[PDB]
Amino acid sequence: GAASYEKEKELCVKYFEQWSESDQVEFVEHLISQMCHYQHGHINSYLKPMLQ
Amino acid sequence: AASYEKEKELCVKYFEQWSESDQVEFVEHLISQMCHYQHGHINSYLKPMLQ
Repeated sequence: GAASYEKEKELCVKYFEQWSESDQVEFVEHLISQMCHYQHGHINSYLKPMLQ
Repeated sequence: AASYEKEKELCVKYFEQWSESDQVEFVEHLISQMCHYQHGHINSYLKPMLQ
């Protein structure tokens, strides 16, 4: 249901917003573990400016 | 969990069917909503995984 992806994404964001700071972290790291090298590159390049 | 574990599992399932670029846009969104401290954990997890 690819026309439903925006709505899926909004629900997941909603669920995520109700979790504790550490479940949130555990979740993002799990997602990261399932992604490929190129995905890892574009999140790193997004995270890096934001650490300062 | 268990509420988090029920919901995390649903989220993971939705995620696995998104395109590689919707996956990235999504994670990037999650991160934009996080602590400087959460960011430090993510960075620490991600940096060894690069090389």
